[PDB]
Amino acid sequence: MGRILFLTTFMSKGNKVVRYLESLHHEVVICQEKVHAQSANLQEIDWIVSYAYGYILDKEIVSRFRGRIINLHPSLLPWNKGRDPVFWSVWDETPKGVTIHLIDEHVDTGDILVQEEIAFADEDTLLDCYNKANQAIEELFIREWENIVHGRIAPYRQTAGGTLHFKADRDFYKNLNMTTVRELLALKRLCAEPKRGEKPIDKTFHQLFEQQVEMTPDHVAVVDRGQSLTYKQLNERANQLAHHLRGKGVKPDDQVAIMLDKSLDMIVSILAVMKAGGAYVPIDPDYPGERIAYMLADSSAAILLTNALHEEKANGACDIIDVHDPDSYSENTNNLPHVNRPDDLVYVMYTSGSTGLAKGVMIEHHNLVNFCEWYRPYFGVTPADKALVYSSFSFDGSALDIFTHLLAGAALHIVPSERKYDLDALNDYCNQEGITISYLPTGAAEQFMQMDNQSFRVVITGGDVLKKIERNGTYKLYNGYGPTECTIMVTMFEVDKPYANIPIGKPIDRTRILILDEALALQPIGVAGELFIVGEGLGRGYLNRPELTAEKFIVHPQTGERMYRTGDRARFLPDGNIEFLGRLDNLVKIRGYRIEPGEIEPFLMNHPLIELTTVLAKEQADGRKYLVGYYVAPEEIPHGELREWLGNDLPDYMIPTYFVHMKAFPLTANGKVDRRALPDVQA
Repeated sequence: MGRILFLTTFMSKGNKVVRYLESLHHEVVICQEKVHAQSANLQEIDWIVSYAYGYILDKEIVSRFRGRIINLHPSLLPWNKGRDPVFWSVWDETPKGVTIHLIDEHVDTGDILVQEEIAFADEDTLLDCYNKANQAIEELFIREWENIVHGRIAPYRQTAGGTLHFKADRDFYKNLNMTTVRELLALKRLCAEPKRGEKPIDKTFHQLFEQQVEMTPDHVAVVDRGQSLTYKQLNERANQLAHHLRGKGVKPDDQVAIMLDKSLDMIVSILAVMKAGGAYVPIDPDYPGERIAYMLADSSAAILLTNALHEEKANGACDIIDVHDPDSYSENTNNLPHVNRPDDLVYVMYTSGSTGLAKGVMIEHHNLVNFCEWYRPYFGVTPADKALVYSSFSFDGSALDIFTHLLAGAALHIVPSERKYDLDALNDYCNQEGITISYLPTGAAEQFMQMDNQSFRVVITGGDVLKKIERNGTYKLYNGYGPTECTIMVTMFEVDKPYANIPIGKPIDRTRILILDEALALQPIGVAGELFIVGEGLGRGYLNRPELTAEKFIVHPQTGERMYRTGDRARFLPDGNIEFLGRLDNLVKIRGYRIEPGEIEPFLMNHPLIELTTVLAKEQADGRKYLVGYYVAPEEIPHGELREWLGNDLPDYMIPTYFVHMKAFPLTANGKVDRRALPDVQA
């Protein structure tokens, strides 16, 4: 009857459409590559049918077959024009359907011939939807085809609007072809940028602090031994010092080093630096002078705020201002004119430096403000609260102690490093003064659970792997996670019940967390990946290490968002909470499978009688490694039972081949388990 040209690049040559036309005595030419107007294949062509065609036809060809070029697009046009239509139908939650239409000069904008709605089940995979839409449009083509040939159908224009997507738009969602419609949308909720956005931050910390002083000026803000300062007193004195600092040339983003012990002068010093305009650089005086001289060198601090006692530890490195010299304080008690922006620096804190050299982490005001603004309502902090200034001067945990509670109008209690280690005398101090909320490093926290405490209402911990929950006190227990690079913490979890692996919770305000794979593509919920952080938590980066900064604070290839590569390994749970799964460079090759040893420790320890476990990886010198299971228990446990115990919750390739019983572990000075001090096993 007529010779038809079938254009497609994805579909098989033996699609139902191809055979139905052959059944009607039509010659079907198949062509899966771009074609030009010169090609003689055009001659003796009565109809051009395209179906999943991956090229465009020259405008010279569309003008010669006007009214004779037909295309099958498994979408309910104008929705989901372009590439990967079925997918974007599910992701963007558009109307579902399939359309047979005329081609035109643009992408799937031509007039419609026949249109039919389709439905996708919440349990269908995306592959299922792809195949059902193909199955539906094919059958629709067959039904109305004769109505196409004789052209009796009246073409109608597309509804206004619709969406469009391009070829590469799907690169980010590549790992989801086999995921479910329900599971997919769930991933969209947890990771997609919210359409409705929380207002950005337009305030510096000292702005908000100065507001709090006007509201509760005579409230005690900080207590050290018997001495105390009110919000007004603290504000006026910090103002006096801040004037002297700006007169000495302090300008925004300038660094000012502070070297003091926990005291009132420390709090005055911190606020004075902010108010002047700059960011403060805490230097614990009990550091090796080697580190002190390095922190002072890497930091551009021309000024040093410090004590007569600790003055010399600088070795005349920088200009010194004595917080005990009455001439370092100005006559002016008024707040200074604000010169800062929220993206100016507020503080610079240095990393451990155990692996590599110590990096100076730059944190901006808006980072700190966002956390303190999330902290106040989340934990219901009120002026009636009292918090410990416990963590060290130069750890972001101190930023929590001081700043969160100051903007809530609460009362800070200085902890002398003298009373810091004797947690028993510390508990006595807490119950006496009525301490209600505070952050304690893990272990320091786990120890405090042994003490009978009645004062606390909330204790917050994190930074290490929490493993003990039972506690004497009547207070809620919270566990959170986050690198210093992203301002204190970016997630929090309320420890309601015991867990083999205690989750790290859900993100805080203006923060999103993405579990991505090695290609930086999305992982379905429940699938482990690298934890990426997004939003207002991300600091500026490392000081004087720009290349290194751009390695960790990336511009995502597909998304374009700024994100922090944590190097950590985690996954989302069904209820939305996040679960930490160890570091990423701790991975090793085990029978052709990438595995994190230590991901097994929770399951072992979950067994009733086992109390402490650490699984390691040892090489046989044959380029092959094997897993060894170390566990403390009353007595030996048969290899057949443990292999079966883990088998319930773990694959077979993860189950360790060797198990080692020991009545105890060589705990290091820290109190944790020394991984290397354990015995080795050959095989």
